[PDB]
Amino acid sequence: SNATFGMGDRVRKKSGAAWQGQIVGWYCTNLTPEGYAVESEAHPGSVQIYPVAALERIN
Amino acid sequence: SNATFGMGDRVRKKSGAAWQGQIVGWYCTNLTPEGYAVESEAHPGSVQIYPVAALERIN
Amino acid sequence: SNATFGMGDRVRKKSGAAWQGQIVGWYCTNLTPEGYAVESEAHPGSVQIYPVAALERIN
Amino acid sequence: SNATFGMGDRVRKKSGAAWQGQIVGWYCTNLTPEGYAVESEAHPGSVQIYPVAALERIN
Repeated sequence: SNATFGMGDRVRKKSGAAWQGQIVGWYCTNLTPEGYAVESEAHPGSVQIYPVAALERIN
Repeated sequence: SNATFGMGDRVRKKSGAAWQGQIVGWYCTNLTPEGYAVESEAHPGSVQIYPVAALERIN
Repeated sequence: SNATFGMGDRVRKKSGAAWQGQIVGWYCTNLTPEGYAVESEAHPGSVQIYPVAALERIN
Repeated sequence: SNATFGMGDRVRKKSGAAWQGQIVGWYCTNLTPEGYAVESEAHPGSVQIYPVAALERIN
């Protein structure tokens, strides 16, 4: 839809705790109306979820 | 698609650590080809992710 | 030590995503020099970790 | 005590989702009577918690 990222985009956390890897899903709550699941590129199979504002796309 | 759950289904963990609330998203990795994000009904705003085999739908 | 909480204290998240239950552990990193593990009182066996500034003790 | 790992040990997940880095804390619940917090060596500041049986020490 108006989604910021798509499946397979490479993203990282902008600040604080680090995370980097591919978009592998999405979620939506009232607190986080646009959220993404990101599989680490360093730790295959490990997925963490974050609000869109915490993430930025990289090449 | 062939998805087991849809947005808004009420689910719980079958076993081990407990979790219960609404489906709020999805994710797919090689290790977890069908996964869901679940917002707790007890702890609004807190979301955890699980493979489909760990979850069951409730009324 | 100078720890803010002890094992068994009942705590909750102050803001944002909710969580409530007993202190069940601790952790320390450069980003989070004083952190706690909290077992949900609603979802037995489910544990989440947070920095001390995110938590407050309740009766 | 009878703890398997100490602060600063380098550990990894044995199987499934990967994780690797230093022990930075501990937790204890009925479901997980001996658990550890592990800071990723790849993603500084990101910590995940696991039961002792899921982890093994490495050099």
